[PDB]
Amino acid sequence: RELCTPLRTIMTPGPVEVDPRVLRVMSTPVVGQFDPAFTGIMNETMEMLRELFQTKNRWAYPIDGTSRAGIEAVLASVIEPEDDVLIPIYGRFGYLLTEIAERYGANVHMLECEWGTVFDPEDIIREIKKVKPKIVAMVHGETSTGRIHPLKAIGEACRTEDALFIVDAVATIGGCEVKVDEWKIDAAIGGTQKCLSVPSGMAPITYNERVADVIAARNRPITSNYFDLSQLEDYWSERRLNHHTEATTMLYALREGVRLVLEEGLETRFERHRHHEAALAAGIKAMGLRLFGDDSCKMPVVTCVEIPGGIDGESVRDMLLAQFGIEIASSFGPLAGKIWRIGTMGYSCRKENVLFVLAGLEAVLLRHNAGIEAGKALQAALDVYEN
Amino acid sequence: RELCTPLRTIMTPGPVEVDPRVLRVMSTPVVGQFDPAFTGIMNETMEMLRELFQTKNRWAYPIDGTSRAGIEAVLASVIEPEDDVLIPIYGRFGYLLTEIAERYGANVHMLECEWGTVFDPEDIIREIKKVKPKIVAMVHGETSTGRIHPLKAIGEACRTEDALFIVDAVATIGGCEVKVDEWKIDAAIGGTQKCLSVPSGMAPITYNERVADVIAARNRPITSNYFDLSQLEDYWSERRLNHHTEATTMLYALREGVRLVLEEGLETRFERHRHHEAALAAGIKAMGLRLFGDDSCKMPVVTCVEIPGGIDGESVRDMLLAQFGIEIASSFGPLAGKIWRIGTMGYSCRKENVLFVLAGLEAVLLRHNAGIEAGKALQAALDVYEN
Ligand SMILES: *Cc1c(COP(=O)(O)O)cnc(C)c1O
Ligand SMILES: *Cc1c(COP(=O)(O)O)cnc(C)c1O
Repeated sequence: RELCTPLRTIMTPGPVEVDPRVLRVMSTPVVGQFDPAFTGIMNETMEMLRELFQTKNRWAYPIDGTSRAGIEAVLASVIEPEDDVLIPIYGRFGYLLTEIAERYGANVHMLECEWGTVFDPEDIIREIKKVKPKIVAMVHGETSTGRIHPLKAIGEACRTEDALFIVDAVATIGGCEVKVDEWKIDAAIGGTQKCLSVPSGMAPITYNERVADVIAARNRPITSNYFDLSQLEDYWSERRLNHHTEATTMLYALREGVRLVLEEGLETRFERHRHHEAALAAGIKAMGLRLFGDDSCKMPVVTCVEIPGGIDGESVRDMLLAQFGIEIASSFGPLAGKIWRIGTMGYSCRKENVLFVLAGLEAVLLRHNAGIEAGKALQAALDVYEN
Repeated sequence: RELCTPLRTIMTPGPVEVDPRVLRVMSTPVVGQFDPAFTGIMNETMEMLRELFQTKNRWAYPIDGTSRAGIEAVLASVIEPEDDVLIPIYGRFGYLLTEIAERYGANVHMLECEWGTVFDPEDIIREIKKVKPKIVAMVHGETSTGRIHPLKAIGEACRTEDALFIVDAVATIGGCEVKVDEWKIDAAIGGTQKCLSVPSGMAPITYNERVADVIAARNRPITSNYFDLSQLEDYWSERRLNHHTEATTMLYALREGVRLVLEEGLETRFERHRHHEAALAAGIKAMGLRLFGDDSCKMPVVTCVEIPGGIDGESVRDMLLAQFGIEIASSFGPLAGKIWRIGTMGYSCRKENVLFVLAGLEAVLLRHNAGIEAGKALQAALDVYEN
């Protein structure tokens, strides 16, 4: 009755596999929040998060919940009843931002486009100019539709218009370029279990003086005590204000998981994600499958494969897991039954996984009488791995 | 540049040392939230939490957050602006409950007594009858003061007056008796890094149909999306609502930590916490030191030792740490400089740690001069272990 779990090959958009070097560190005996060993770990983790987010911000630190708690914590700390919040939505995660904003009493201005595509930044900028929102909140990369949004012009427009540009980089941080200072992002929130390959359940964040200034003004309480950044900043600085018992093991794992990213090198790691995305694409293509969505804003780290006429996609996903231990994602909501989503993130983004997922998917589709030519998919991925 | 950390002897009231069986399991490769392997771990964890809390409640499951995010999610889900909430406060964590409740728009009625004592339940029950609150929120064991509060008479009055009795059992669960059905507790929240000896960063909760019907009536939604128990209940049952990525590794750890408590036996485990408490106590006494606080309501898992006049309590704590790797807690706020708090919780509650903490504290107190005698401390703890 000790735990017994299968070894999966995980090719969803998250949570993804964790590097063995992060796994092994989690068996390390704990130290307390106020132990000098712990404060040294905290401090180094903040420095690594500044390089990771490509920022000089004084404020780069983790919060103890999932990705969404991190997003909630930022938005809660900068929204007051009736502030205008502009939110451009092109996928499922844009609606989470609106749910959060509205819950904290914001007047929410939304824009929407066709799932599968992205906005012209110009349409967002014009709306910024028109409404003069306090906050523009946006998803960098929507795993629901597989698109990644250009953010630089939008950031520069928030800064000229004196808006705070708040970004959910949960699915992109550690996998796709995210440049907080260059794109004039005012606060960014990441997550651990996607491209960083750290166990789910912590949310690294960063924000600049413009965001901190607004937080310091809070005059009326931030509604969530646990998500109060004015007390979280006292935690993550010399005061060591006893706000909550930071998560010991999870901090050890984040520390290691970010060290590994920086060892790889950011640009090298980005280019490495694109390389495996290319091998996957060529296999899927040779297999006779089509990709969903606008190919010019394709998120590098998620691939959206169209489910063919007359095949049950749930049945394919379930056989893949039950027979091969291979996990990919369906869609629930507007794209339900239209696509599978194959993630290539973090430790899961490697040659052995890309090859196993194509072999797996080919075998399961031939079993469901998909019209494929057997053997083409793997040859096309191996061609990219050799070349 | 890999993590390197000292091995501490942790004798604070949290976070404490983790059983090695829980540690080794955190190196297991992750599976996803929607993988049957993970739903199987979910379901067994919920059964075990029913036993841990001594309840039949359908609702017993962790939320991803420190203990006080657990507390916040329960209070958020049950409080609408202007609800009356009675909070009897006898230590520091009583004020966190009032903070959270006020922030959610409650009209808070507080009672406050002297730190180091508890209420006569008849005074509380009289305020219940008078205020007729929707909710009574209370701490079971205040580690800040070392007092544990009787709960049964209070829960019985809450049930007859049709108030919800919501209990912070964070410091007591798995260490001291908690009987949620018997004491007519409507909602209880635990934490992991205390008597459970699970890495901090999750909060096991339980609640009954009285609590669940108020959550279902939510008309005005709960302000926190992440702490929305109404969505968290669809997460932790048949429909598998995608509310958040459960924290994979922290769930492994909770599962194993609760399994170990249940293998020990709740009553055996509570008696084992008493045994070590008694040995620590005879050691502290024979050392010529005094305990703070009302002996009739002493929390079994914390022991508050009076700092003798002319001894810098911080200097003593720092030296124990720096030389012996032994960690004890100071107090901040009203008890600052009056007491050290020595925790005997979970895996830290063991004869080796009890012996080492007395040996270390004896040598340090002698170094600070130190009107104590000898090997009296150890012989007296050894006498109790021998009997
Ligand atoms: C220590 C403690 C807490 C703290 O919980 P965190 O995991 O630090 O959020 C809350 N309530 C009580 C009684 C405590 O002793
Ligand atoms: C997965 C995801 C989130 C939130 O993730 P959780 O860790 O499950 O709370 C937010 N934004 C994007 C784009 C995501 O993919």
